[PDB]
Amino acid sequence: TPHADVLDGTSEAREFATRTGVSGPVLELAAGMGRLTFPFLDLGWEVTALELSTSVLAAFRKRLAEAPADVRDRCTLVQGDMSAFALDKRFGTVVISSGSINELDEADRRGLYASVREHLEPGGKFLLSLAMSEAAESEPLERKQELPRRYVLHVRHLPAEEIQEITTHRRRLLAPDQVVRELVRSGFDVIAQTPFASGGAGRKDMVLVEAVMP
Amino acid sequence: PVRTPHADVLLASVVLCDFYADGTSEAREFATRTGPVSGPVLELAAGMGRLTFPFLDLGWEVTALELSTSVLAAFRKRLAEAPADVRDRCTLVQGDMSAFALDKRFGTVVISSGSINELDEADRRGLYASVREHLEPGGKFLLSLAMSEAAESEPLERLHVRHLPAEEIQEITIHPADEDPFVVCTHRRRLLAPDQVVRELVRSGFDVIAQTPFASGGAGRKDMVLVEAVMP
Repeated sequence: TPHADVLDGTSEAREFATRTGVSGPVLELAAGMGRLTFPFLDLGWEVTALELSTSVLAAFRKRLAEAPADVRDRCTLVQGDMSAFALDKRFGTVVISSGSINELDEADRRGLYASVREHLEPGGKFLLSLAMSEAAESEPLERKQELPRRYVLHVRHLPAEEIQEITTHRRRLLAPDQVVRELVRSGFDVIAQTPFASGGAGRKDMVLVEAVMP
Repeated sequence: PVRTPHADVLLASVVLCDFYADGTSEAREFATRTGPVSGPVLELAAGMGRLTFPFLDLGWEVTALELSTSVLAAFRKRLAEAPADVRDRCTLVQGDMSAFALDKRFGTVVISSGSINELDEADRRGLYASVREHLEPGGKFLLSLAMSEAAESEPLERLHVRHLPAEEIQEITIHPADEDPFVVCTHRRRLLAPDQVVRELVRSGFDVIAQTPFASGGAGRKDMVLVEAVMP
């Protein structure tokens, strides 16, 4: 990097619950060590938590052992891949967090959408949270050109993907509008996009997306 | 087709359609950055020769690779109306820029902004690997890449945090200035930040040895970058 050469999930979980209103289990994709799962469990939800890593699942399992029996009993841990999974069970609600979807490239996101399709019951809901950068939230500047019959050309540049760079690590930052376009492209109907503040106060910096299958 | 905010307002106050040779300054930049040229040049996704004919005008032997049979036919028609010396130096080949294989290697391989931007991430990977396999030792891969205002600007730094441009969508709405029939043409296409393609080239094993911004209209704002890449 140019500089180096010179040198809590509660609020997010509540937002999912707002756009849920839940009979039966919820499938949470790439649940990690339960940063959102534990909040979900405190809402009385029955959660099937899918996580790829053996090491992360150990941490999740340990934290569940420290939880009360009533909480632990409502969580089912399953080892598996968010971009390619098969549980043979369908679900009323399927959930994925911003950090998780942003770990997937273009092809793997298609894998994700298709996998979700196979795990949604009729009329089921696919819910996503998506980090929204300053560039993603702003209205694109439209630029005019008069050119010869005379025509007017209007040009806009819509955000699609950025890189979040820290000082060394880069991470993918997708525009919520980009993921929405992909969801439509994969067959889903996106019925709601709700901006919210990830920490529960201040500027809105995330979008909660509701997608359903026609 | 694409139903842009401005198009919607236009059609309300007034037909919607999707929108779908003068890259002289662009071809010039390719020539400037190449240096030499000692040997044949491979031009990927040459279309109808928007750059190929300028290249042939510089004396180059060019192998022009193009996917579409109809575009190739129209290229052949243009090549048949060119003088024998020009025609004899151009070799047309049907192929896919994201996965091609020829019985030839080249000292220079070139691709235009419009063409690489038609490829998704996985297909760009296929492009980068294919190009490697077709470069002679010391050969160079030259790319032009359109550069948006957001791509050109220094990212706003807010531990240090930056948000780097990677990909945008270029949206155009074209209509007559008069305001029957009133046709409003729209289109959406991929626009990669030049620095994103550079990062991908490096990841694929290339050394990016120069990036030179330039104006595609030979004048005005520099709206394009000429990237030079070689194998280590």
